Amino acid sequence: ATYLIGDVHGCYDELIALLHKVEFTPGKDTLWLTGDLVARGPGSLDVLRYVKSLGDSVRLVLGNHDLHLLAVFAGISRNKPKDRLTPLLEAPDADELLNWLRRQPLLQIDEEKKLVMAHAGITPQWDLQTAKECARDVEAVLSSDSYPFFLDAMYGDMPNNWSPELRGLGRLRFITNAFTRMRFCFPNGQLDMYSKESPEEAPAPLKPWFAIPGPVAEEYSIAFGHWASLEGKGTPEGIYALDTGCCWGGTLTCLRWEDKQYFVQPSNR
Ligand SMILES: [Mn+2]
Ligand SMILES: [Mn+2]
Repeated sequence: ATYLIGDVHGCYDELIALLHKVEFTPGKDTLWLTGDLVARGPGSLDVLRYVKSLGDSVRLVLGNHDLHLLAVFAGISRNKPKDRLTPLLEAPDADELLNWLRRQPLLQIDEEKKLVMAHAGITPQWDLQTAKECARDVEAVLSSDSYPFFLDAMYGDMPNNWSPELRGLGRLRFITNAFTRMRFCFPNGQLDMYSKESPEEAPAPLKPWFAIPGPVAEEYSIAFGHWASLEGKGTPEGIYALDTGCCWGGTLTCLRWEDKQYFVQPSNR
């Protein structure tokens, strides 16, 4: 069976309880994770140890808190007490876990399932070929020896409009924001980097990225996490918002692909 779970955010106990509920069995089953494996919850260290141990039985995409963790590790960004990352950063296997983390994809595609996964979704300004090229470009910088330079360059809210003519720092920053921070779009598909509210509470003319017809979403199902205030609700057919805010006292959600059956684990917070 194929299981898809939203943002774990260090909620190790809930993750294991949910996987036990569905009898997740490596070798028989595959797990997809929407990223943001770490921060806020208490068990980022155990989460990374477990997910890394799953090997080919897990298909992960990186989220914005995963990238921030890598930025802290690399000395680029300051550790925020509320993220609760110190046990992981101080762990003796921190290097092994974080060097594995930075080699993971931004984008997962399964053609037989016609299924796409990224942390925040697929901007309607991208077709599938472009999304693939952009993921490959940022994965290449993240997996390279020079990744701290990229991580430093990633921060920024501009440019917020895609063009194949984008070059250099602006190009990387857009790609990063689109894959890992996107929620709302302007009518022309340009990213808004400020509103984190639910679609009903957002100011006009902002609409959810998935409310704008895009070429990927017209052909593929898209699973994503990230947007907790969406509460997994309000999406079109073929769009699966899996982040139901476990670290926030919400729930951890697991979707079984074959029958589209949902399983839920209540937060322990
Ligand atoms: Mn996120
Ligand atoms: Mn998140």
